[PDB]
Amino acid sequence: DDWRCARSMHEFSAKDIDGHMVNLDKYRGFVCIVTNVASQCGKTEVNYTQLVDLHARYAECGLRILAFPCNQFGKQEPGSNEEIKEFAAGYNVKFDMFSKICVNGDDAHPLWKWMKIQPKGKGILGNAIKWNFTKFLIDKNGCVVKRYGPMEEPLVIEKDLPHYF
Repeated sequence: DDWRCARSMHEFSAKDIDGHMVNLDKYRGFVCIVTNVASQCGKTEVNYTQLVDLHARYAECGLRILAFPCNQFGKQEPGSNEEIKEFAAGYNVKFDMFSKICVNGDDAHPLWKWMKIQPKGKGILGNAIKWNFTKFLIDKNGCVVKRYGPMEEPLVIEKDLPHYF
C-alpha cells in the first residue's frame, strides 16, 4: 500500500515507455482511457486502430489515453519496452505509452490495484483483469467512471465520452 486510500488517479505516478517517471496529476481536467495493451493478441489490431482514431478525433476535447503494456495474458507482450514503442509507432500512436507492468497479483502497479476496487472499476467474477485490452474510463477529477472488457472495442466507449467533456 497505501494505494487503497488514494481518492484519484492523480495521486499515482508511472514510468513512461522511455523510462521517465510521470506524475499522473498531469491528467487533471482530462478524460482518460486507461488500458492494458499487448502486441500479439487477436484484439490488438482493432484496439490500437480505434484508440488512435479516438485520440485523433477527441484529443482537443480533452481525451487522453494511457496504454500500459502487460505480458500476463498468454505471454502476448513478450518484447522490450523499446520494441513495444516501435510496435505502437506502426499504428501511428500519438497517445501516451507506458513501461510494461503487471496489472494482477501482488506486484501489480498500484494504479491498477486502485482502479480495480473503485465502485465503477469492479469486475465480474472478481476484479481481476481478465485479458489484454481492458479499459477504464477516468473523469477529469481522476475518478473511475466505467470499466470495459477485452471484447468491448474502443469505439463502444465513444458514446459515453461527451458526458465527461
